[PDB]
Amino acid sequence: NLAPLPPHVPEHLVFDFDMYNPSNLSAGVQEAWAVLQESNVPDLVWTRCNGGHWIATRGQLIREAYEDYRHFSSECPFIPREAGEAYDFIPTSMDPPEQRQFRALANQVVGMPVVDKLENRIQELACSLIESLRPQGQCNFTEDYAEPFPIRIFMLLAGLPEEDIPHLKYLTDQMTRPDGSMTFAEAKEALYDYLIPIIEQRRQKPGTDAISIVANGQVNGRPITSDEAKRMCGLLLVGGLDIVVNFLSFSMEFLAKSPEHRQELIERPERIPAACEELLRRFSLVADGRILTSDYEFHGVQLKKGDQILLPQMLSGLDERENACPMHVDFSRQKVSHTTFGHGSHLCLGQHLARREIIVTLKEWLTRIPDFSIAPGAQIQHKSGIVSGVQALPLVWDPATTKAV
Ligand code: HEM
Ligand SMILES: CC1(C)[C@@H]2CC[C@@]1(C)C(=O)C2
Repeated sequence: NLAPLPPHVPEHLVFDFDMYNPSNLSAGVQEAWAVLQESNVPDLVWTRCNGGHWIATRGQLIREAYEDYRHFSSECPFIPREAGEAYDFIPTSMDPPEQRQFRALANQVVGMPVVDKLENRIQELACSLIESLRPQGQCNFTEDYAEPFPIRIFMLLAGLPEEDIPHLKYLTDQMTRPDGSMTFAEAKEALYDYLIPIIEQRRQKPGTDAISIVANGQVNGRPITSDEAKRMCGLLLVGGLDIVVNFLSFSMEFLAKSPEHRQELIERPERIPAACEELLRRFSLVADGRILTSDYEFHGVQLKKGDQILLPQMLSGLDERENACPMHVDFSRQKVSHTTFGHGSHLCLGQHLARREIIVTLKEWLTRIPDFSIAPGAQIQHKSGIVSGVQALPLVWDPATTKAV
């Protein structure tokens, strides 16, 4: 389904890439997206898919546009437009300066200090989950660990019942990887319907959970409104329940496939933090965009007000000009360049939490289960969207080779 080419788009800049169902998805989602970095593809293209929009394919352009909120606004960050228009999450839907006050509050609930106090619990959860799988000699990593681990830590942070996980997991998936089961606006509304009563209570009888902190916070020297709290909590939920889960699967899929890379970390664990950075670069999984606030000539290309441009955070680190042999995983890369956590004023506020969750997983897993592989005959399926993911990851190992720690 391709939309009619607009009057201002030169035919030679057209490249019909569908971010929700790329071509060589069989080669892996990152590989599927990297086709935009081929020699026969211009730096900036227009795709007639998903309503029609631009795509910046180079790290230089992606970074540039993310710094220029004057022309590239985040008020409409999702494609298709219907989604971007319904998008009202705080603080992402706001451009500076207004966005700044909310970023501070959000940092109070997911910032480093909060993660720090949670360290022992994150560790215990990783160790507990892994140890219970170890004897089995097999597991579907996505649902046996990738999902329960990060999701349980966040439900803990936000003080929400584990009984609500299934519902929230479903809603957040609808927002990042539309199943067609419901529109973004519809999934967002359901999410807000769930959140409103909770924010009301937390405001009356406030606990110590992140929702209670956001709900009774102060911004710009005045109290945050119920509406603002709701819009901020919704983003925190989507960010905390959907991203790390999928990133862990991409990483484990690779490690299950590369024994040499597993050994490297098993022998030199001090190299894990560095390994984390390289994996975050190689298996970057986010891609959203901005909307043109006015007609603008970007690198010789005429952009029109209202035009939407996809600025894939995932593509920057895969760009050959940013990192040599971008597709090769090298834990000793001295210069790991990437925009996996964003760029500009909207830099990810949950970086510390994500890194710790990834680092703790790698360390505790390779400690008890150093040797494992993908169940033979398994075909790992990837999914593309605002946040790309892995359907399932059937793993196997010989229990005689594991160590109870
Ligand atoms: C590996 C996991 C993660 C990745 C790759 C990631 C990536 C991103 C990216 C690329 C953005 C920028 C979006 C834009 O500029 O339009 C972002 C924003 C944000 N992320 Fe993360 N994120 C991750 C995990 C999390 C987690 C764990 C949370 C915590 C709940 C979170 C909370 C946020 C928030 C609140 C923002 C908004 C910041 C702002 O608009 O000023 N993220 N993230
Ligand atoms: C693009 C994102 C990854 C970022 C955090 C969650 C997300 C889906 C948003 O709506 C902002």
